[PDB]
Amino acid sequence: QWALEDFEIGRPLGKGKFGNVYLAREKQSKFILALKVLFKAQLEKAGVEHQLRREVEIQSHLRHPNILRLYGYFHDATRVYLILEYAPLGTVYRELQKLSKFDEQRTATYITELANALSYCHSKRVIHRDIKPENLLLGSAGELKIADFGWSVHAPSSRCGTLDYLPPEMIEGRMHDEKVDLWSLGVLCYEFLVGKPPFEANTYQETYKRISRVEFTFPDFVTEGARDLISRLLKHNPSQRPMLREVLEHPWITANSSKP
Ligand SMILES: Nc1ncnc2c1ncn2[C@@H]1O[C@H](COP(=O)(O)OP(=O)(O)OP(=O)(O)O)[C@@H](O)[C@H]1O
Ligand SMILES: O=C(O)c1cc(-c2cccc(F)c2)nc2ccccc12
Ligand SMILES: [Mg+2]
Ligand SMILES: [Mg+2]
Repeated sequence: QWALEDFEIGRPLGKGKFGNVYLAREKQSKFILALKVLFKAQLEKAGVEHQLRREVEIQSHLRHPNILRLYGYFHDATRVYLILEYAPLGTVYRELQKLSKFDEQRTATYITELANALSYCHSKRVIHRDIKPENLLLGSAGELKIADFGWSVHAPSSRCGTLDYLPPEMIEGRMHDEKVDLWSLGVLCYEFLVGKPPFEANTYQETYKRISRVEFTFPDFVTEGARDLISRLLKHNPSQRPMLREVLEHPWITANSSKP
C-alpha cells in the first residue's frame, strides 16, 4: 500500500535508539507527517523484530486526542518505516529543558491529558510501561500526545534505558498489571513540578535502591495538594495506588487543570 517513493523527506526531527524521525510529506495529498526509520540490521542484532510488530499492531488500533496516531508502515531491503502523526511543538522533554520546572496549571493539565489517554488505553487493556517526557509530544495547540509504545503490552505481563520511570514490581523482575501506569504518572507529576524525577541518581544501582525503598523528598515549593497526589501514586504496593478516575477528580487536579 505505501512505498518510500510516495513521500518527500524534510529535516530531521529527532534521534531514536534504532534510527531517526524525519519530517515528510505525502506527494499526492500533500499531507505532513513524521516518518520514523528503523534499521533492520540493528533490529535483528538487538532481537526486537517481533517486539516492534507488537508495538505496530497495538498502536494502529488506538484513536484518542492524546495518543499519537500511527497511520501505516512499510519496509524495504534494509529499513522499516513507521508513518506517524506529526507533532509540531516537539517533546515535553525539551519543554522541561527550556523552562526547568512547570507551574501547577501546566502540570495538572498534562496529568489530566495523560490520565485520559491511559484510561482509554486500559479500556482496551493496553499498558504502556514507558512514559518518559522523551516520549510525550505536543500537538499544534499544545495538547499532550503519548508516543513510542515500544515496550507496551496487554495485562498482565512480565517482559536498556534508565530505571527512573519503572515501578518497583517491574524492576524487581516481578509480575505487573495496569497500575504500572499509575506509578509512572506519579513520577511525571514530580518531574514536571521539580525539574528532575524523584529517584534520580548518578548510577543505575542507586536508582534501583531508591525506587525499591521509595526513597524520595519534596523541596520547599511543592504545595500540599501536590504532595498528597504524588505520595498517593508512589506507593510500593500496586493495589494501594488509586485509579485514573480518582486522579481526574483529585482536588489539586480540579483546582489547577484547564477546562474541557
Ligand atoms: N511524530 C513526531 N514529531 C516530532 N518529533 C518526534 C516524533 N516522533 C518522535 N520524535 C522525536 O524523535 C525521538 C525518537 O523517537 P521514538 O522515541 O519514537 O524512537 P525510539 O525511542 O528509538 O523508539 P523504539 O522504542 O522503537 O526504539 C523522540 O525522542 C522525539 O524527540
Ligand atoms: O522480515 C522482514 O522483512 C522484516 C520486517 C520487519 C517489519 C515489517 C513490518 C512491520 C514491522 F513492525 C516490522 N521488520 C524487520 C526487522 C528486522 C529484520 C527484518 C524485518
Ligand atoms: Mg521474518
Ligand atoms: Mg522514545
